Formats: sequence, structure tokens, C-alpha cells
Amino acid sequence: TLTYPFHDWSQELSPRYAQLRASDAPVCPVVSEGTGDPLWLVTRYATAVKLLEDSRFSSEAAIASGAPRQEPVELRAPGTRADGVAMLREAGLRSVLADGLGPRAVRRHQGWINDLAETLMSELASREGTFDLAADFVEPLSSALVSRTLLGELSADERDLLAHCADTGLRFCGVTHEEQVHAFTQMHEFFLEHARRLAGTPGEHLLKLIAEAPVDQGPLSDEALAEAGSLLVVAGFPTSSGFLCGALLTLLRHPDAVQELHAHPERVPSAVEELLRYTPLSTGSVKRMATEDLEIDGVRIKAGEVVMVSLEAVNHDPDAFEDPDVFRPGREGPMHFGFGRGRHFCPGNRLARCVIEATVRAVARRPGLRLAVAPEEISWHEGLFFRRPRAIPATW
Ligand code: HEM
Ligand SMILES: O=C1N[C@@H](Cc2c[nH]c3ccccc23)C(=O)N2CCC[C@@H]12
Ligand SMILES: O=C1N[C@@H](Cc2c[nH]c3ccccc23)C(=O)N2CCC[C@@H]12
Ligand SMILES: [Mg+2]
Repeated sequence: TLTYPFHDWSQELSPRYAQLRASDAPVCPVVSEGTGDPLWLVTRYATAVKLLEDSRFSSEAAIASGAPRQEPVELRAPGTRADGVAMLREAGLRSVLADGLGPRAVRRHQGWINDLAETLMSELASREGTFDLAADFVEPLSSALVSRTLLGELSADERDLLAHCADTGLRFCGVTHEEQVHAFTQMHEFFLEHARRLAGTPGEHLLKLIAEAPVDQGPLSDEALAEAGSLLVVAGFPTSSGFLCGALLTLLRHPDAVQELHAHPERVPSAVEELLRYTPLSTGSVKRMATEDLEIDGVRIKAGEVVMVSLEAVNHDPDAFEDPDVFRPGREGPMHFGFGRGRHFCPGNRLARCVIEATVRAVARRPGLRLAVAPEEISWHEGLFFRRPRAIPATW
């Protein structure tokens, strides 16, 4: 019956999420608009915990070529595996993510990240007119994050190529299927040519750490490095840029909350966590394949079927959060789902929280920052997996 996704490309969540959440069944059938595949959809917090903590519902099997899927094309250059995390597991490197992405990486990078956030915001505060927080703040900050922490030194042309491929490939619609496949082919061909060199540029970026990691087999090949490059782009680039843009819109809409953060900087970490709950990001869902015949809260799922969890729907579940549609940094609720749950909890969470915190603090230190247009005049890219406005006109 209901086709998926729900076309809610702005920060207004589709009403279909609450409608399914309040239905009797804890899992609801939908149909992929792009493929016609039947899919299951979970929208309730309690059910999502149980599903995402169950290793019998496999992420790798839902990523694999040939799986039923919500996305209109396979997210891979044809003929490639295109599962960088599985590649790291086969290589024995799952721990290298911790070194390049965990608290050790945050210690290494937090200083320059905050220096850059303040440098960008201070320059905007010096301008005699308006500016665009998306292009003038989020783009340089997120580009620096990807280069310095993930890929290595990138030229502006290389950064633009990778950003184009991410925006073209990671879509439910708005491009033809052939252009979407070509975006992944373009990015894979870029990394086949350049991943080795990038891994050798100065810095402690994750791609270097992967290339230099001790492996029981040989040190990783150029093909393995290329798989890692595409993973890091799709997981790190449009997510960070979309989230930072959305978080800025949330802050600009809540001046009373920003004033409290200005007066009490020790409350910023709680506001970061509330932004991760409140600010929607993906227009799709995390998903898992049943590896055998299973039951989730009484509903039978056959082996090979795919079950989706909308993190936005879970983060807005009123059985978990009181007044879920209110931005409330003081909130004393359960853990949010903005980074997922269980064994697949975002390994980028530490670096993401550091860049989000640096952005929140840069805003909170300078009262009066506001939208320069009406909030309904904000224009959205339509069809991206990871929501992003076309521009955020702003001023003091
Ligand atoms: C605000 C920014 C970000 C958000 C909201 C976010 C969110 C998430 C979420 C919800 C998942 C779970 C997907 C699932 O359960 O299938 C995930 C996984 C992942 N994230 Fe992040 N992420 C962000 C930034 C980053 C960054 C900067 C990196 C750097 C490489 C990264 C790397 C990854 C990887 C590799 C995975 C896959 C983990 C797995 O499948 O086991 N993320 N992210
Ligand atoms: O490591 C993975 N995990 C899941 C979730 C995901 C996390 N970040 C993503 C970015 C875009 C699409 C999906 C995801 C996935 O679907 N994957 C294919 C591309 C990255 C790979
Ligand atoms: O929109 C998507 N979201 C991720 C999961 C995710 C949900 N929220 C996230 C936030 C950050 C990274 C990944 C996710 C995913 O698996 N996808 C397969 C095709 C569509 C694509
Ligand atoms: Mg199949």
C-alpha cells in the first residue's frame, strides 16, 4: 500500500511517521517507491531498540548487492563490494576506526576545529551585510573535517568532485538512475587513481591510518583503499554538512534557547544531544535483513526480508520523549537515536559531536544571529538521503 519514502525533504516530518507509530502493530508493511520491494518499517522507540540490538537482523546483508532496498539504485560502482566497514572487518581493522575516530582523534583535532569554527563565525560577524551559513560556514567547516580527519589533503576541485558524487548518488529522486550509478562509478574511479597518494599526504587522517595499519594479510591494496575512500565520503561528508545546516536552522528558530547557552556555556553539551534528537537528518531509514525467520514483538519476518527503522520517527516517539516536537536542551529523557543503536552506533559520533559542539558554541557566543529571510522562504534540496537546505541566509 503505502510507498516509501515519504517525500518530507524539509524539516517538517511526514505525518505518516506518527500515523504508523500510533497503529496497533509494532512493524508496518510498506513498498519501496524506487524498486517495488516490500519492506517493513518500525517507528516506535521500544521496538527499534529491540530490533537494532538483535544481530540476527543484519546490516551487512541489507547492504549487499541484491538485497531488497529502499534506494532506487544500488549504492555502489557496478561489480564492487562497496561495504567499507565489512572490508575493515575482513582486514581485522575494525579497531582502527577507534584510533582515527575515537577520543584520541578528538584530542588531536578539537583545537583546530574550534579555532576554525570561531574564525569563520568571526569573519561573518565582521561583514557589513548578510551572508549564507550553509556556503560560508558549513561548507568550509565540513570540508576541513573531511580532509583533515578522513581523506587527507584535497584540492578544491577534488572536494567539489566528491561532494557532487555524494549529492548525486545518495538520492531517492531528482536524478536519473543512470546518473546515480555514474556518481558511484566516478567516485570509485577517483579513489582507484588517488587513494594511495591521499593516504600519503601529511596529517593523521583516517585513510592514512588505514593504509598504515598492521594487517595479518598484506598491508591493504589500492582496491581496498578505494573501498575505504568511498565509505568515508558517503558516511562523513553529506551527513555532517546536512546535520550542521539543520542544527543551525534549529538554533536560529530558538533564540530563547541560544540565550540560555550564551549565559551558561556548561549547558552546551546537553544542547548538542538534544539537537541530535530533534533535528531530522535522513529522509530514509536504517535497515537490516532478517537472516532467518524471526519475530519482532509478535510480527513474523521471513528470512531475507528487510526491516527499516526511521530514526526521525523514533526520536519523536511521545512514549519515549515528553513533548517530542519541542526543542528542549534541558530534557531528561532516554538516549536519542541520532547516531543509531547497538553494534552499529555511528563510529563517527565523537568527531561529529566535537564539530557540532564547536558550531553551537560559535553561535552561542554571539547573540543576535538570525535568519535573514522568513523560515518558509528556506529552499530545500529535494530527494537527498540527507536533508540539506540550498542556503541559510543570515545576519546580525
Ligand atoms: C552529524 C553527523 C553524523 C550523523 C548524524 C551520523 C549518523 C550515523 C548513524 C545513525 C549511523 C547508523 C546507521 C545504521 O544503523 O545502519 C551511522 C553509521 C556510520 N557512521 Fe555516522 N554519522 C555522522 C557523521 C559521521 C562521520 C563524520 C563519520 C566518519 C567516517 C561517520 C562514519 C560512520 C560509519 C563508518 C558508519 C557505519 C557503521 C556501521 O555500519 O557499523 N559518521 N552514522
Ligand atoms: O557502513 C555502512 N553502513 C550502512 C548505513 C550507512 C551509514 N552511513 C551511510 C551513508 C549513506 C548510506 C548509508 C549509510 C549502509 O547502508 N552503507 C552503504 C554505504 C555506507 C554503509
Ligand atoms: O537515507 C539513508 N539512511 C541510511 C541509514 C541512516 C539513517 N539515518 C542516518 C544518519 C546518518 C547516516 C546514515 C543514516 C541508510 O541506510 N540508507 C540506504 C539508502 C537510504 C540511506
Ligand atoms: Mg535479493
